[PDB]
Amino acid sequence: ATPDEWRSRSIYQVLTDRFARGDGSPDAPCDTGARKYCGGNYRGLISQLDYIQGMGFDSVWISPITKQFEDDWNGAPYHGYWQTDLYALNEHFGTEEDLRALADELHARGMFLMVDVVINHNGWPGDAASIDYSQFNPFNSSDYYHPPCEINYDDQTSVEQCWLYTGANALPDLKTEDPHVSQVHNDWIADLVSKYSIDGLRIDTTKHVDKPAIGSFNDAAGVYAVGEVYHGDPAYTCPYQDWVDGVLNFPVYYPLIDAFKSPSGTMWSLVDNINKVFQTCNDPRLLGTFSENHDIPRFASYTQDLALAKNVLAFTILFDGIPIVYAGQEQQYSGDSDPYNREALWLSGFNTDAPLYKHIAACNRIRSHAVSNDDAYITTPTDIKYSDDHTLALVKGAVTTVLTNAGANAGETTVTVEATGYASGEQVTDVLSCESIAASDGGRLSVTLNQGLPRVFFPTDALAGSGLCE
Ligand SMILES: *[C@@H]1O[C@H](CO)[C@@H](O)[C@H](O)[C@H]1NC(C)=O
Ligand SMILES: OC[C@H]1O[C@H](O)[C@H](O)[C@@H](O)[C@@H]1O
Ligand SMILES: [Ca+2]
Repeated sequence: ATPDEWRSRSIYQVLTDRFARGDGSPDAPCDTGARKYCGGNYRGLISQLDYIQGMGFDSVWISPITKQFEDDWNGAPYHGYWQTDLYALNEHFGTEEDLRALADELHARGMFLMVDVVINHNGWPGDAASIDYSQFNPFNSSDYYHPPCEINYDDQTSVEQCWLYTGANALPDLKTEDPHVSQVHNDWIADLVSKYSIDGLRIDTTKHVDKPAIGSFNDAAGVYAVGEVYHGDPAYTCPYQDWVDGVLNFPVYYPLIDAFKSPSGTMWSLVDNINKVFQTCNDPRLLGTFSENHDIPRFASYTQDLALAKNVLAFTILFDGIPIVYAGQEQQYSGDSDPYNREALWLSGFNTDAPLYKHIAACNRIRSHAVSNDDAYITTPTDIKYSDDHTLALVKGAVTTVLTNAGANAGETTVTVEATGYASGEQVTDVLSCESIAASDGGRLSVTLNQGLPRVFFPTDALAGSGLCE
């Protein structure tokens, strides 16, 4: 699927091993500290797609699928980022039949499959010096790899040419810029995308790969790719969108978490980074918006406050870009680091009564109803119509999203949002509370916030067929 087809999508990210098991158990243990395979698989994922669709997600980004190393003495490669063979599958997740059945079933539901891919490196269960290169496939010689060194983070060519790690487990760094390696990577992905009907990619460790290699890889794939560019500065991350269709929105992530992790936070750095991303990135609406992933602390590890989590999720889903929710976020999983942030989802019992499950469902539903209602909604830029220390109002076509970090104990506050684009007198509904008000002079909206809850407005007349608020 093209970048254009990906615009209205929203993504539920899973660690395959940690989402759902084929045998349907919601009680197989997953001691996150053990770093073993817990047993999640493709047939498990297929079995719980109603859970995923129930939240309004229409795409799934799964762990890398390639064969890993076998020796688990220093941890099992349950996360898929330690590959040895591009041409074979990790059979812990399933056979090619299982994976083909995943793609088929996603597609029967009108969903998209996004695959995580690593071209930066293979994995080895031992240090750099111990690596037997002949064991890798297809890059079965030291000739295809940069010499081992640790990265000097003040040097971009070191970021690209040194290794992510040289101790056990080592991450031998491929010569992605070598013509033969690039050729093989490109033929590989062109083939893999056809073979398994992949709709999009998520490219691991994109900043550690030279940009031209990224470009020809994305071209060869022939589908939308979002690059994981792990950097908070729009001046660094945004120029990557000249080479990949999208990047994950790390520049917005950092001030977002700073804003909403505590009522002590302020909106100003979020506003500033949003502006900067809009000034720097070719297309902010092809970026992946997230507030969690497997590398960073869970949101609920910063704060237990439900209203704060509702505000970050509202932003995550309703802001410009393609929303991404990390499996567990909706159950308020709280692991503060790797491996604790890879909790098994099945252990929550796939609880559709969780408040953040229902919250995500409503946010996704109004976003998708907005896409349905107006062809131009998805490509219309979000404007910041109001900001102060503790409040942000985002207007994207006819959707007005009003957020606050005042938290659950806030009491009551009133904010007046000027120039929303609603007509004076136009009745709008906050689809989260099903409470209804009207716009006033010049599109002015008088918004009262209570107990730190976000509000999401949509014109009341246009709400029919939504499933929202009767
Ligand atoms: C890698 O594979 C090729 C093709 O079989 C073979 O000729 C070559 O000897 C291998 N290289 C090493 C270092 O084993
Ligand atoms: O897992 C942590 C890693 O996330 C990524 O894949 C980043 O690109 C890399 O810089 C970082 O080490
Ligand atoms: Ca590299």
